[PDB]
Amino acid sequence: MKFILAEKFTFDPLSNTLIDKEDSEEIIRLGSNESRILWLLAQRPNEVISRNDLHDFVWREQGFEVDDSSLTQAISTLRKMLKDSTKSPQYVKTVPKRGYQLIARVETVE
DNA sequence: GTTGGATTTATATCATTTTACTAACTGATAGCGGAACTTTGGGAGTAAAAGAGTCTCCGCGAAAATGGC
Repeated sequence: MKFILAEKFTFDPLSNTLIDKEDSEEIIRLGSNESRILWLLAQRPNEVISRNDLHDFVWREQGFEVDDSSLTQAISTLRKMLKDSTKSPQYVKTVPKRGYQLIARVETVE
């Protein structure tokens, strides 16, 4: 289960690797939390997801107990690693009081 | 012993909801003023001659302060 995002990135959650079409050799390392965040965004391409849903699905599976702002820190790190401008979002959008959005094109190879 | 990622605090910027202050419409209602009309209010007048008041009541006594001589 590997994804293509916005016709530019290749995302591997089983290996938590991010690959660029511009930089195929360069594979960037994303933490578990960011990988699970993007994985749920891909599992629901462009339908609005809820902050409780993300905190649950990410940290209820591993039994971790963290505060709500940890989700905000995870999204901030994902934004800095995706080189996505928060002012003009192209990959991840913040829908206030509803959660987040994956506006980029998502394709499922296999 | 350690150290670095992450899992929280720290500070700032952005978005959403509400407040503060506009205007326009709607609908009425009261108040004031004028014109007309009906009612009220004051005044003048009456040409046989007619030419002196009541007024019932009037079942009180003892003492003192007043004129009048």
